[PDB]
Amino acid sequence: ARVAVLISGTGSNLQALIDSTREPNSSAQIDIVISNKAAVAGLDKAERAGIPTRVINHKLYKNRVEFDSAIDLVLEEFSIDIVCLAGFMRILSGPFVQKWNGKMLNIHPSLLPSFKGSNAHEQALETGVTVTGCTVHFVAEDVDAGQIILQEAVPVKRGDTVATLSERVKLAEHKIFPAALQLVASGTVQLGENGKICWV
Ligand SMILES: Nc1nc(=O)c2c(CCc3ccc(C(=O)N[C@@H](/C=C/C(=O)O)C(=O)O)cc3)c[nH]c2[nH]1
Ligand SMILES: NCC(=O)N[C@@H]1O[C@H](COP(=O)([O-])[O-])[C@@H](O)[C@H]1O
Repeated sequence: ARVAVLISGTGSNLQALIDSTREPNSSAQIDIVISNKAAVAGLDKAERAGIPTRVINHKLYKNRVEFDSAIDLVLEEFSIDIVCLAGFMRILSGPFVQKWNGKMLNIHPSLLPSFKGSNAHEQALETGVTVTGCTVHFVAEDVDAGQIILQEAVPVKRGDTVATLSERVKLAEHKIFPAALQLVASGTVQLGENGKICWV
């Protein structure tokens, strides 16, 4: 399966994805990395790995749909089958999400449906849960509401901050996101026509 990874920031999840695709038994290959921002740390990881990079600055396009089309064009250029959102902070338009429905994955630093949004760790600490985690899910039009593929629970220790908690959760992210990508790219896991998750 041909995979595109969309980034906006650091990209440690990108690196974990890259490493798992170098495995001989991997069903996925990362053929292109796309960042909506220029000169972010993810582009260098992709260039160090030997993966083509393209920058599509959304602050240089008419609106959402137009900018999504510029991404879609690059995905078609590299014949992409699967899209991975690795810290990609742009809400994707209706038609884009619908075209790549059941073919686009995202990592979220909480045990969904708990703590949807931009600051899951902050929410988790404010609420006072002792167990949080991370979720890999198919991207639906509604934010963080797509079908769940994999989840891993991560303990919250007393005195935790966003710095320490995210550090611990990211260790789980680096596990389940490559694992989920493999499940999808191998055809083991797919989006069911009923809407739900289908195994084989
Ligand atoms: N349809 C759809 N569903 C999704 O789940 C999804 C995702 C997954 C995670 C996500 C969800 C919302 C925002 C988000 O709202 N970001 C806002 C602010 C970011 C910033 O200021 O940097 C934004 O829309 O720009 C950023 C990231 C990315 N794009 C998506 N598209
Ligand atoms: N879009 C939802 C969201 O909050 N994404 C979060 O951004 C980080 C990117 O890490 P990385 O840049 O080191 O891969 C990840 O930890 C992920 O949970």
